[PDB]
Amino acid sequence: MVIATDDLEVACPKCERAGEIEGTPCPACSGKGVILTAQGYTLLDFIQKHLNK
Amino acid sequence: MVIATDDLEVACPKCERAGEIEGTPCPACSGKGVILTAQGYTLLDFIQKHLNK
Amino acid sequence: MVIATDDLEVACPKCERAGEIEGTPCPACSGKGVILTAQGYTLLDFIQKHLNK
Amino acid sequence: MVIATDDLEVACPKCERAGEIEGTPCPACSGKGVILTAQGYTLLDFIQKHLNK
Amino acid sequence: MVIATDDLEVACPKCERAGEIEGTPCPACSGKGVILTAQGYTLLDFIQKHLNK
Amino acid sequence: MVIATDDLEVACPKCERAGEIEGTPCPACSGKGVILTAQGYTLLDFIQKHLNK
Amino acid sequence: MVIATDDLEVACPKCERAGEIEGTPCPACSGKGVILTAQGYTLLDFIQKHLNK
Amino acid sequence: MVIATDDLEVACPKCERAGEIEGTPCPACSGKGVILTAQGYTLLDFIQKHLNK
Amino acid sequence: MVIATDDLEVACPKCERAGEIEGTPCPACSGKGVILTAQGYTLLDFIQKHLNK
Amino acid sequence: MVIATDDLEVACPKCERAGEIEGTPCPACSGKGVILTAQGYTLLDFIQKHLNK
Amino acid sequence: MVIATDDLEVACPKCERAGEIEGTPCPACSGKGVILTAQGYTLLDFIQKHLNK
Amino acid sequence: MVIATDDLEVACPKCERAGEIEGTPCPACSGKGVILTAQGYTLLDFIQKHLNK
Ligand SMILES: [Zn+2]
Ligand SMILES: [Zn+2]
Ligand SMILES: [Zn+2]
Ligand SMILES: [Zn+2]
Ligand SMILES: [Zn+2]
Ligand SMILES: [Zn+2]
Ligand SMILES: [Zn+2]
Ligand SMILES: [Zn+2]
Ligand SMILES: [Zn+2]
Ligand SMILES: [Zn+2]
Ligand SMILES: [Zn+2]
Ligand SMILES: [Zn+2]
Repeated sequence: MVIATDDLEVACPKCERAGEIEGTPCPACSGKGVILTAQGYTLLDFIQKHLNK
Repeated sequence: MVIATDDLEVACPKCERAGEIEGTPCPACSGKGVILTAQGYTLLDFIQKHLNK
Repeated sequence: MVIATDDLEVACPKCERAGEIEGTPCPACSGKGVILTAQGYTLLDFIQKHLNK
Repeated sequence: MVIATDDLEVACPKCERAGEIEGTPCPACSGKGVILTAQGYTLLDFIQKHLNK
Repeated sequence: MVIATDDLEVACPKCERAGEIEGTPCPACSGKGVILTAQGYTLLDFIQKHLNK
Repeated sequence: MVIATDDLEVACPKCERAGEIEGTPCPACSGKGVILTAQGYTLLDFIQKHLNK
Repeated sequence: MVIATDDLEVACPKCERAGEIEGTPCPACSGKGVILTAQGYTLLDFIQKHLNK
Repeated sequence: MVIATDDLEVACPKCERAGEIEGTPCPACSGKGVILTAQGYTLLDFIQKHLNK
Repeated sequence: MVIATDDLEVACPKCERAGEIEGTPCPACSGKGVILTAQGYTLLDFIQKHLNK
Repeated sequence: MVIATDDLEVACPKCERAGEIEGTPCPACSGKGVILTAQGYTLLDFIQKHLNK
Repeated sequence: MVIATDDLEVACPKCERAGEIEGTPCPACSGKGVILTAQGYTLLDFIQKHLNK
Repeated sequence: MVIATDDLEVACPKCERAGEIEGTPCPACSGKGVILTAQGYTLLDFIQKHLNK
C-alpha cells in the first residue's frame, strides 16, 4: 500500500483522537480527532476542487 | 504512475467486469463489476470521512 | 510526498491558470484554470465512481 | 513495504475468506477465499512460466 | 515501470490528441496534442541543460 | 525528494509553530512547535535504537 | 502496479515473442520469446532459492 | 530497481552467508545463510499459496 | 509509507524479538532482538557519519 | 536509486554485450551490445520527441 | 513526483547555484552552479549513449 | 532499497571523494569528501533537531 491512513492523517495531539476536549468539540481538529498531513491536504484539495464540476 | 486503477479496484474475475452473467447481476462482485483493494478503501474512507466538513 | 498537486494537475496554457479569458469562462480548462493528468483523472474517477455509492 | 499481501490478494466478497459456502467450494474465488489483483497475477504468471526452466 | 508516458505528458483533453478542433489549431495544447507534466519538464529541462556540453 | 520535511513533521495547530502559548511551554507538541508523523517516528525511533550501539 | 510484466521481461529482439526461428529453437531467448531483466532475475532467484525449502 | 535481493533477505549474523558452522548447519538461519525480511516472506508466502493452483 | 520499520529491521528468528535466549544475550541479533537490513544500515551509517560534524 | 541502467537496458543475448558477431555488427542490438526495456524506450522516446523542438 | 530536480542535481553548497563567488568562477563546482547525482549521471549517460546515435 | 547512499551524498567534484587536495584539506566539502543532497539534508536536519528528547 503506497499511501496509508497514517500517510494522510496524524492522531490529534490536543484531544488524542477523542474529537472533544472535556465536553467541548476540539478546535485543533474540528471534532475529527485527527490532523491532515501535507499529502492528505493535497489529495483532499484536488478532490474538492474537481469533484462533480 | 504511482497509483493506477488496478491498484484501487480488481476486475471481478467471474463476470470479467460486466457486472452481469446472462442477465442476472453477478454473484461475486454483485453488480459493481469490480472489487475494491485495501488501498482503494483507504482512499475512499479518507475522502468519505473528511470531504465537505 | 509520493503524489503532489503537480502530479495531478497541469497549469492550463490558454488562460495561464486564471481560468478566465477576461470575464469569459476559459474554453480549454473549462473554468478550472487547470488540466488533469492521467493520475489525477484516475483518482477522481475512482472517487466519483465509489464515493457514497 | 513496497508490495504487501493486500497488494496481491483481495478478500473474496462472496465467502469472506472462508473458501466455502455452506459445505461446497466457493464458486466466486474457486475455493481460495481470495481473488488476485493485476499485480498478483503478474508476479504469479512470471514465476509460473520461468521457474525451473 | 516507475516512469510511464502518462507521467510525462497529458493527452490534450480538448482534441483527444489530434492538436486540431474542426480544422482549427486546438488552444489547450497548441497543436502538440499533448501537454507536459511537471515531471516531464524536469527530465526534459535537465537533458536540455546538460546534453552535449 | 522522496521524503520531505512535511512527510515527517506537521505544523502544530495549537501553537502554530511557536512551541509556546502565552510564555509557558506548549502542551500539545511538548515544546517543538511541530508534531511527528508515523514516518517521522519510524525514522527517529530506528535512529535512537541503533545509533552508536 | 509498482512492478509490471515489462519490468520483469523484455520482448526478444530476434524472434519478437515467437520463441523459434525457422522452426529451430531461437538461440537468443532459448525458446522463451522473452529476456529477463535484472529485476526479473532477482525475483526468480529468490523464489527458486527459498521455495519449498 | 524496485525490489532488490537485500530487500528480501538479510545476511545471517552467525554464519556470514555460509550454510555451515564448524560442520553442522548453523543453528540460527537453519542452513540457508540468510534470513527473510517481511517483504521476502510476503512474496514467498503468496507464491507458495497460489503456484500450480 | 515510503520506509517502514520492517524495511529497516528484521525480527530475529532465533529469539522471536526478545533479545535474550534463556537469560543469555542472543548470538544472532547480539541482544538487540532485531537484525538490520541494507536499507537500515545505509540510513544509520549516513547519520552516524554526518551527525553533529 | 529509483531507476538504474539495468532498468533501462538489458545485456544482449546474441552478442553478450560485444555488439559484434564474428566481425560484422550484431543484427539483434544493431551493434550497441544492449537492448532497451519498455522504461528505456519511454524515456528515450519522450526526450527525442521534445528535446529542443 | 517520482524523480525531482533535487534527485538529479545538487546545488553547489559554496556558491548556492550562482556559479560565481564574488565575480570569480566558483572554486567548488567551478561554473555549473550544480553537481550531478549518481541518478542524474545515469539518465544523462543513457541519453548521450542512445540519442540518435 | 528506496533510498541509497548515492541519494543522500554526492562525490565531491574538487577532491574526487578523497577529502584532500595535495595535503591541503578540501574547502568544497570541508574534509568529508562528499556533498549532501536535498534529501540527505532533510533527514540529517530532522534527526538533529529531534534526537535525544
Ligand atoms: Zn482534536
Ligand atoms: Zn462479477
Ligand atoms: Zn484555461
Ligand atoms: Zn469466495
Ligand atoms: Zn488539443
Ligand atoms: Zn505546540
Ligand atoms: Zn528469441
Ligand atoms: Zn546462520
Ligand atoms: Zn536474536
Ligand atoms: Zn547484440
Ligand atoms: Zn559553486
Ligand atoms: Zn572535497
